[PDB]
Amino acid sequence: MEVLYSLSKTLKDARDKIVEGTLYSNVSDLIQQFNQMIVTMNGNDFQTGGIGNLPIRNWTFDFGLLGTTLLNLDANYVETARTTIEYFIDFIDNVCMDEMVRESQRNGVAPQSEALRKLAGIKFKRINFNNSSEYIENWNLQNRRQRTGFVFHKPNIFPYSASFTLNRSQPMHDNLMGTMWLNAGSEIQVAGFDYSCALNAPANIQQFEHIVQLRRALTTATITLLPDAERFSFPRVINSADGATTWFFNPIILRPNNVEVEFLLNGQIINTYQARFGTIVARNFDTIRLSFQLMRPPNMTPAVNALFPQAQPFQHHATVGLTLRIESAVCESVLADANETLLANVTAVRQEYAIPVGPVFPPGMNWTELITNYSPSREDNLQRVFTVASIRSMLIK
Amino acid sequence: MEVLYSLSKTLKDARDKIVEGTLYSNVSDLIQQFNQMIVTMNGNDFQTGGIGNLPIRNWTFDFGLLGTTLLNLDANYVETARTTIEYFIDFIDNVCMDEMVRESQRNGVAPQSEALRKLAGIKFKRINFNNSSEYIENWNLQNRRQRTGFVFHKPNIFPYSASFTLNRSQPMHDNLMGTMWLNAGSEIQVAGFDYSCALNAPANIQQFEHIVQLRRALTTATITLLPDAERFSFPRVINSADGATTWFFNPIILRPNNVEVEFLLNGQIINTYQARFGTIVARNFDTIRLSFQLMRPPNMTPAVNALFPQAQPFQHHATVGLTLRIESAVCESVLADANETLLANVTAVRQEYAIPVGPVFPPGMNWTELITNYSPSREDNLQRVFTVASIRSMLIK
Amino acid sequence: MEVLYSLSKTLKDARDKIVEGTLYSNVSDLIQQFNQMIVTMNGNDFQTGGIGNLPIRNWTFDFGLLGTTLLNLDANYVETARTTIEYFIDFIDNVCMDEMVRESQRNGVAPQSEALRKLAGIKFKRINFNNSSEYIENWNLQNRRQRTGFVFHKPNIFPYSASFTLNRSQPMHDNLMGTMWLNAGSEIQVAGFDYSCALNAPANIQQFEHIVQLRRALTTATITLLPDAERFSFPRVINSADGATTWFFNPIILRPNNVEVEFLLNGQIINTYQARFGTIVARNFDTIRLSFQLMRPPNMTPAVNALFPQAQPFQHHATVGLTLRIESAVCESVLADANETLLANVTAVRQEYAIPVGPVFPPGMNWTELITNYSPSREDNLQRVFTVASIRSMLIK
Amino acid sequence: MEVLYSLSKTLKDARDKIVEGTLYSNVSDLIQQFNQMIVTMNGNDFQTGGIGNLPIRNWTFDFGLLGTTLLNLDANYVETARTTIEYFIDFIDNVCMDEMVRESQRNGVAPQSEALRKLAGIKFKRINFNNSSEYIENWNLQNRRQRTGFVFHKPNIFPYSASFTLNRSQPMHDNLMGTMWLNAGSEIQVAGFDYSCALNAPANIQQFEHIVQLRRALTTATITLLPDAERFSFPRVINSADGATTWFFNPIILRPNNVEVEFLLNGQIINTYQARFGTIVARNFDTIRLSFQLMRPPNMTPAVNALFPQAQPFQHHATVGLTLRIESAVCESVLADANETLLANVTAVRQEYAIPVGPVFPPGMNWTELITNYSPSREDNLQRVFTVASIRSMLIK
Repeated sequence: MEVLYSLSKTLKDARDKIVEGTLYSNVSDLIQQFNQMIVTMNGNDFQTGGIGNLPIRNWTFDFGLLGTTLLNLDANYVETARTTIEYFIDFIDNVCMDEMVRESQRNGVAPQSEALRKLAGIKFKRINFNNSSEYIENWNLQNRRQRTGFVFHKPNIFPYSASFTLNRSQPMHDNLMGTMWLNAGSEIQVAGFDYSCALNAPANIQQFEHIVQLRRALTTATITLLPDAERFSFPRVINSADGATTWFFNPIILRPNNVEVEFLLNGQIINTYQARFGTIVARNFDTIRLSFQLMRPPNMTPAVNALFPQAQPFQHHATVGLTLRIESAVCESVLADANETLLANVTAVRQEYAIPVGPVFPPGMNWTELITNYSPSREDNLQRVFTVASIRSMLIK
Repeated sequence: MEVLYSLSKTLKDARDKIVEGTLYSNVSDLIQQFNQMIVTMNGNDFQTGGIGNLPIRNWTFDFGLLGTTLLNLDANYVETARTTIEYFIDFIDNVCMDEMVRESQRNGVAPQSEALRKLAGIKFKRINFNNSSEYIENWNLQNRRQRTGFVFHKPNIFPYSASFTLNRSQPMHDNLMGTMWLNAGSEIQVAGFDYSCALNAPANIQQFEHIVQLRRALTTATITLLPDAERFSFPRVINSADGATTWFFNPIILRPNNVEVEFLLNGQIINTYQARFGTIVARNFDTIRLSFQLMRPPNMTPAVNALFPQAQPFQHHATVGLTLRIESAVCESVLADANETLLANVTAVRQEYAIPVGPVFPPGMNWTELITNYSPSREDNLQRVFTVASIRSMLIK
Repeated sequence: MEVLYSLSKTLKDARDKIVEGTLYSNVSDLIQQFNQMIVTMNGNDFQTGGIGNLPIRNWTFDFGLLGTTLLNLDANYVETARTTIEYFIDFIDNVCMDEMVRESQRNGVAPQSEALRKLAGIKFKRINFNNSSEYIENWNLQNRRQRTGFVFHKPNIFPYSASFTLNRSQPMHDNLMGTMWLNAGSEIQVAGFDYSCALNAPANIQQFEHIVQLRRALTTATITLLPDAERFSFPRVINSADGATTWFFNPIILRPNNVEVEFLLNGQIINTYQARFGTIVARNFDTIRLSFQLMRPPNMTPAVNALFPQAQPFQHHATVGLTLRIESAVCESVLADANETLLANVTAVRQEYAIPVGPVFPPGMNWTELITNYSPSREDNLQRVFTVASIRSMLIK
Repeated sequence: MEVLYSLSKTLKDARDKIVEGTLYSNVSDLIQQFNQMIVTMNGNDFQTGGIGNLPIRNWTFDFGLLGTTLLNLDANYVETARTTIEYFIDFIDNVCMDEMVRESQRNGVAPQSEALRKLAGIKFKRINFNNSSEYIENWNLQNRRQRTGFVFHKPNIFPYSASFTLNRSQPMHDNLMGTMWLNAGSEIQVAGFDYSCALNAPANIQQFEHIVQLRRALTTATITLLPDAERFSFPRVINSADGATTWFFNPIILRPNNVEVEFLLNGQIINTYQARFGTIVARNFDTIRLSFQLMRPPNMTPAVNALFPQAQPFQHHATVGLTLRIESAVCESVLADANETLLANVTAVRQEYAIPVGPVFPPGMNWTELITNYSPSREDNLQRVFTVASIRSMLIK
């Protein structure tokens, strides 16, 4: 796979640097690398594809070495180089597409795609050019056990889940208390609601707590934290716990008082933030514990007093919400992002050719289902296909 | 254009690599490139500016070469290189601004700005260093017809439009039905509202459809689809279609049921997702068809039963929402972004010097018009100007 | 594929110049070219077919060269020649069919068909003869991007569309204003109609508009504009707008007064012809904006007076008409035309061998839906297959 | 003119035959032609434009010659040739646009546009390559006065004219008899009509005759003649000849019995065809006499009898029609077609730059007024501008 990255990198650098009129000093080393690749690939045959609709293509390599007698590149040199490079780029695209569709429950990190296995053999090692990109760098760092890491803008760490838990309810659904939440991508919204606005509760303060259990621990995560969860602050009618009926929800947004956001690693408090909204930072964490409160306002003007009676009807339902966005972070494992398109490329490749559902990845590579159960073999296969997709996206956009 | 990018690249590399104390091994190739640039541009006169308020500046080049017998660079070397580099940097900045401010109805891709047009000659072909940047690489891959691509974060593809259609209405505006939608940049938010909560609809389901056609195909796009469109989930007062009288809106957010999202290319259905929210992928799509349904809930708690009567008033109006953010994508033609600053650079350079409204681009380069009408001439000019803006932004920030 | 065109050209020339009794000075150059072709192709085994019902074929070349020490050609020379040319024509025909059947969504300009993708290699650049034909020269220009153009006799730029709009209507469909149109191939036929003969219209003048939006802008188009669109100028019964009922239409034609035709190019009024008929010229345009008027006759013979009453019955329905035939045009991209058989050739090759549906083209190469949605990928695939079809038609008819 | 055509021809052949990898035997003669053109154009300062909105450009030539010993062309050779070819193509395009916009009452064939007049000298005679195209060959044959001929597909010889004559009439316009005709493009639709259905005519036969006089004699013209003119066979209301009143027209279509079409040159009856339809041939003619007859049905079923009464009112009016297309022809002078973009090119070139209205051509070059008055001087200027446009179409489309 290092060899595949090196082929992609030297093809990109050749299509970049080898231009009409550039000095030979600018591309002497690149020509050395290109000649190395050409000789090491010459007299060889590869077979790509044969899964799904992805067609069988046979590659045979026999090319001429780029010259060295030229003091300054001219149209002959450029044309010969590009006639070679088009062929090589199509080969690399096909190899990456072939590898992205294969899938192994056992030994995921090892290379599928017998063509790519032959590339991984012991006479193509001399094509290893440089492993500069983040994905290949982490690939090497993981193959020789070391501290990996990927910087993610807005990771999809959270499996999609919009739901609610009712700590107090009745079949009439007139007097409810609980927490609604939505975890999605990099966003958390929670809304603890009480229909009685903390009357029978002790001290007229109702406690609310929400736990979000990351499947992988993040690092140095810049996290925006704001009050007043938007999505749970307008009236709704929501199906019951089992769909039997539907209950009406009519929020009146109080302010969440003495909020406390804790970032936990294996149960140890790694960070805590007490009533400090706006940007904050989580050093290293795999669980988020948001503990907020609904305090009945002791002093109340006539309007809010009328909003909150003490009899049964409760025509307005008090609500306190929090919003929490992981703006950026650094994850040891590989995840989807908003900055990158690796998941898009992998799933598009799998959908182009109607690849049959393999063992480990869920159908259609549904990211929610993939991240809810993120077992080690699944993670290994995801890393392999993502790094291959990066190598492809180096050239095929 | 390629020569202009090469000049910018070598100047950036001269500003970076050529610093005091550096080994000559680290700067040998760049010094040879710099010497050739000096030699080829010596004894040549350029004249930039001369439109709007951009001052007419004459450039004449008479600069000495750089040494080779050193082992480690010192102050003398750096000082002479600095004096030359500042002059070339200013010259390149002014050439880029001159090329950005200009348009052309016919032959957009070909250069304007007689300085750059002179640069395009055979005499300067020896400057081409390496066309590494994404914009210049796509410039070459399109200048000779090949498959290009620009990767975008939150590509503001949709022109701004907030509007609504009413499939049932009457001047008292008491019993309406229809859709509202806001398309803005990268986000669609569509809300289908029925004032009767689908009382008399077949099977008590009201169907809503929203077709949005992009002006360019987006390849391998990652999208975030969620329910409960925020902006149409609170009470409003909205104009009539004719603007005569205003009508009240008072949403209760039902969920959308059997929601389908169809990503279509050239009419054919490329992808379709069936009640599956969260992160999704679209291989290709010239248009998006969001279809959903407002189903009257069969089992109604007394509260919601009170909300939805069979009488005429309908004091509360049922709604079902959808929101859809193109978190990232890849496009064959340039667009503005939330990550890049190319549009900002171009518009700022136009506004600084008060360039009169030209043939093709709208006044002020307002992206809404510029993407609403995206003729091939406008596309070609936008690509040229954006490539020049990237070339400038290499050196100037 | 310029090499493919060169093979086809040199085989056609060999068949059309190597004739018995002809001086060797007429075919010295072509014998040189043919020997170059033979030497280049010797030993190179090609493979063709393997899609749909197209048979798999293997092509092998070991051919001797033609004589050069002959003063004047004779029977034996021509017979050995034509033995070679028959085989070469067969190989070229198979390659062309294999390249027409195939199709590629991404990077559709590049060759499909492993035979042609091998011809694209470096060994075969010595076969390039010349690029004389319009299609091959436009192909070369676009590949090295320049302004190009195909000249078409009576293009079928318009997709078939016969329909109508009703500006005034009733459920009974007794008193209708509106427009009726048929766009088909090169002919627009638009007819406005008023059942009241502009009774209550302002000053007895009823305006009529018709926008038609060409998918690709045409250049230097010759147009024939006449009045009295014939197809909407006799009795009919037409389905309703939705399609429930039917309505009767009994046209008596008035003469269309102060007619105007505006040829626009992205909101750019390129040309305006007012009160002109017969041949006209639209130098460059993307939309045709037809306008005409129904003027009630100020004076009336009592026959006409009996036709047009003031009361409701309206037995006879006044109409105005316009026919607009695009005789010839120049289009930047390719289009089917009534002169050459490129589209017919491609569709014949597809149907003869039952090629399954591809990614980009519609089923059956249906021109109507191929031109309603004519995205760049579809356009370049169409250009590839059209150029290949021209290459084939040079030899096989 | 011969020189300018040779410039265009050799540039086209240089853009075609000089391609990468083509043998030198394929392009030797063309290379010598190119060298001759370069040598005899070097050091000449041409000037172009200065009328209307044409920019006043100045061209100066000092270009290098092309190699001679290389046995097979290569990329850099093509690159230098293309750098020269771009400039020369631009020069020719500008010169042809300059020449197409000039006129002269006296000596319209001699060159205007002083650049072309300079090219007409004795220095530039060595350029003359070969006069092969139709227009240049006719230009030579018609300068050194010989018989020439342009082949035209659908020649628009006829000026647009839609009108009628009334051999019987009244102040009502209630019992008429006469003819109507549309002569447009290459189409003659002539429809005789009689409101009495030839009731009282001698033997119930009404003889209709129509003489169409061409502005120039056509040769070997294929003509499609069909009965029942489709353009006048439906209801109408037609403003009177005076414009005072209107008159209703309600056709019922008889076929024309014993139709006879005579094609006349200089009075004599060159061709005559009686009761024949379909394709017919006029070897040489200048006028078309169409003579048909409306014969009352001797036997008549009750419905058609009810249509045709002996009384006055005549609710339905009998008509007999003819349609005559000139599918193809050969003409001595130049004309527009549906197969050539020469008129389109000239009119477009004048419109793009707003040439001042000249002495000889009509305003805007509308073909109807250009052909209706077609004096020899106007014909000569038309031939000159058309051949220049033909020269320009060899490079620019």
